[PDB]
Amino acid sequence: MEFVAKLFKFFADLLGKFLGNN
Amino acid sequence: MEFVAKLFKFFADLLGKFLGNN
Amino acid sequence: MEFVAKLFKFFADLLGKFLGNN
Amino acid sequence: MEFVAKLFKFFADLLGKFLGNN
Amino acid sequence: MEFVAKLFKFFADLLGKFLGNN
Amino acid sequence: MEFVAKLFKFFADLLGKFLGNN
Amino acid sequence: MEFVAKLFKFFADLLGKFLGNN
Amino acid sequence: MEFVAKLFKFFADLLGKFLGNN
Amino acid sequence: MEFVAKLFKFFADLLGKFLGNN
Amino acid sequence: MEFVAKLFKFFADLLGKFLGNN
Amino acid sequence: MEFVAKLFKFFADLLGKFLGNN
Amino acid sequence: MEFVAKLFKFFADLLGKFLGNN
Amino acid sequence: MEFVAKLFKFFADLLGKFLGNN
Amino acid sequence: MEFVAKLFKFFADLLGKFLGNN
Amino acid sequence: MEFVAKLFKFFADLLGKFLGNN
Amino acid sequence: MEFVAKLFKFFADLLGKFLGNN
Amino acid sequence: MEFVAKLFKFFADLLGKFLGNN
Amino acid sequence: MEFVAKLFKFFADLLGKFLGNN
Repeated sequence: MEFVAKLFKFFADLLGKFLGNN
Repeated sequence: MEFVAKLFKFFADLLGKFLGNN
Repeated sequence: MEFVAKLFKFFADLLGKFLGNN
Repeated sequence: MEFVAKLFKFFADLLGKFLGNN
Repeated sequence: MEFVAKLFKFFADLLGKFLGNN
Repeated sequence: MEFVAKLFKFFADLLGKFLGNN
Repeated sequence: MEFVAKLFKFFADLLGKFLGNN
Repeated sequence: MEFVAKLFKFFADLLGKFLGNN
Repeated sequence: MEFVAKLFKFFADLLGKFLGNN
Repeated sequence: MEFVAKLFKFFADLLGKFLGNN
Repeated sequence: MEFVAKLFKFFADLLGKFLGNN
Repeated sequence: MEFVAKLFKFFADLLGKFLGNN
Repeated sequence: MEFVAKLFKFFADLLGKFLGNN
Repeated sequence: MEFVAKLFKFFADLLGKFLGNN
Repeated sequence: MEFVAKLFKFFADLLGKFLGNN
Repeated sequence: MEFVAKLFKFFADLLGKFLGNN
Repeated sequence: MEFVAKLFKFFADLLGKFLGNN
Repeated sequence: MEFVAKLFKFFADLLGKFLGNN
């Protein structure tokens, strides 16, 4: 995975830890 | 997928996490 | 500004960052 | 699909997410 | 401006960004 | 399909999404 | 301006963008 | 079909969408 | 102006855009 | 069909859409 | 002007656009 | 049919649409 | 002017456009 | 600033750190 | 500053220590 | 694992020790 | 300073002792 | 294990002796 995608995914995952995905 | 499409899709997906698709 | 206009403007601005306006 | 068609379709789809197609 | 006019204008403007007006 | 026809059809279709065809 | 006139004018203007008026 | 005929038919069809043919 | 006159004038004007008046 | 006949027929048909033939 | 006269005049004028009056 | 006859017939037919033949 | 006279005059004028009066 | 706008701005800013704005 | 913003800023700052801001 | 990923993971793990993952 | 911030700062400072800040 | 990892682990373990891991 390209670095900008990895970086974007880190932050979206980090937010998902707080707000959930389900 | 071309970068502008990937970028557009990221933001539409991100909004969909808040407002839903169904 | 109404939300659909704001959303449309975000994406047109985002494309403009890549392709320019001048 | 040609770029202008793809761009037009993105925005018509984006509006359809708010206002529906049925 | 009425919504259908605003929508029509958005798309005509968007095309004008690619093909010009002058 | 020729571009002017495609463009005309896009806008007539877009109006039809609001006002219907039946 | 009545809606059918406005609609007719939109399409005649749109064609004029391609073929000109002068 | 010749262009002037196609153009004439577009506008007569467009009016028919509002006023009907039956 | 009565509607049939307006409609007739639209089409005669539209033809005049292609074939001229002078 | 010759152009003047086609043009005449268009307008007579257009009037017939409003006033009928039967 | 009475409608039949107006209709007759429209068609005579329309022919005059093609064949002239002088 | 000669043009003057065709022209005469058009106008006599056009009047007949209003006043009838029977 | 009486209608039959007006009708007669229309056709005599129409012929005069083709064959002249001088 | 509304949360979705703040979130969108974070990611557009983050991309701008890599690709620039000038 | 809200916790999610503080957390996001920590990680963006941490990356900036490696990749720079100028 | 690349160093920036390892560093990011350390801090996300450290926070998870306080706030949990379930 | 809140404990999680103090803990985060300790580790970022500790790394800075090895890799520097300038 | 690399020295910075060993050092980080020492301090995280030391804190875990006070605050626990379960």
